[PDB]
Amino acid sequence: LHKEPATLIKAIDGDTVKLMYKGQPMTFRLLLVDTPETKHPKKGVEKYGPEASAFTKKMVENAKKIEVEFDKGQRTDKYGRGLAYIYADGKMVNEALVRQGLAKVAYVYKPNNTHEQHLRKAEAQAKKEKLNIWS
Repeated sequence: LHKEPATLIKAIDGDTVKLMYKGQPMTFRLLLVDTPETKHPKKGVEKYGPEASAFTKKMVENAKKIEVEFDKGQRTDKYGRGLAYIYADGKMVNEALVRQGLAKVAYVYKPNNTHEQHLRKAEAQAKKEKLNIWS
């Protein structure tokens, strides 16, 4: 896998950011993580949703460089969203959220699981430290 550059357009929720990618606006869903959301009606705004949302937003808005990294599998979901690992100045946002107890590793669909291990190790640590979602 390789990282490609992108530009922030708007952060939309903990798990979704709109980016300019190869000159087109595109919504990206963050691969392998489930965050409490401020959207959807089966929850609406959930517990730690505003927090997970603020974290994603601050982390991409304050970055110098955003890069996206597609996995080996399909690169869009059924809603037209890009499926990817997103990096703010070198740090993977999906991992940051999980390490902070602000997301859980989602159900995994092979073969889009290259960083699964990496993320699961972060989640175990956030559980052990009892942060946020695990507190």
